[PDB]
This record gives sequence, structure tokens and C-alpha cells, in this order.
Amino acid sequence: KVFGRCELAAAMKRHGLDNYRGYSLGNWVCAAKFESNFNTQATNRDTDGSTSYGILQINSRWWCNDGRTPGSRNLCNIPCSALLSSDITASVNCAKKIVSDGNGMNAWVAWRNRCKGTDVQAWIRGCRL
Ligand SMILES: [Cl-]
Ligand SMILES: [Cl-]
Ligand SMILES: [Cl-]
Ligand SMILES: [Cl-]
Ligand SMILES: [Cl-]
Repeated sequence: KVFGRCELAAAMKRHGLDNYRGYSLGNWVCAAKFESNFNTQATNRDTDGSTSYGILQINSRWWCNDGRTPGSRNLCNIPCSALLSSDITASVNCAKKIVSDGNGMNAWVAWRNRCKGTDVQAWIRGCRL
């Protein structure tokens, strides 16, 4: 599924991401824009051999199981393929664990490089939320 911007904002808000660990909704929408372009089916291989999955590009080294990332963990207790669903529940639940891990949203490199410190409220502009 390719989410609309406001469509994703509403779903993220419903699932309790707005101000989760202090991060406003616009931070989460911005992260998803640059991680996946709002496409739930996005997958991208990383140089370490892991793969990142879904709307928030949750990675197989620590967070989900894909059976092909040696030495990895599955801390969200989920198959990585379950993060590609049109229903973002699994991705949100896993993102809550990631953002609680110690480094906040810096865990998403695209968030640090492209959203952090910017006018992230722009990402929810015009949305009836
Ligand atoms: Cl957009
Ligand atoms: Cl915001
Ligand atoms: Cl594995
Ligand atoms: Cl699995
Ligand atoms: Cl933080």
C-alpha cells in the first residue's frame, strides 16, 4: 500500500505515535516519507547483509526475523514480512520498541539526516487529525 501523507498521519496518530517518547506526529510522518516514500512494501538491503522492511524500514539485524541475517535478533518477535502489510500495526508496535532503545529517533538514519531539527509540523499540514 502507498499511503497518502494525511492517511498515514491519521493511522500513526490512532496507533499512539503522536508524542510517543516525546516525538511529535510530524517526526514520524517525515521519517516514513524518507524511509519508504509511504510505501508499506518497501524493502532495502543494507551493506551489513541485513534488510530493512516497510513503512518505517525496520531492520533485521535487531528487530525482526527474515532468516537471512546471520547473528541477528528478533526483538519485536515478528517475521520481517509482517512489516510489509497494508495494516501498519506491527510496524508501529515495533517502532515503539526501537524509539525506546536509548537513542530516540536517531535509530532511523534518514530521520537524523533529513528530519531532525527541521519544520516537521509541515508533514501534517492540511490534515484533519
Ligand atoms: Cl508527500
Ligand atoms: Cl508535528
Ligand atoms: Cl536470521
Ligand atoms: Cl519469523
Ligand atoms: Cl529522545
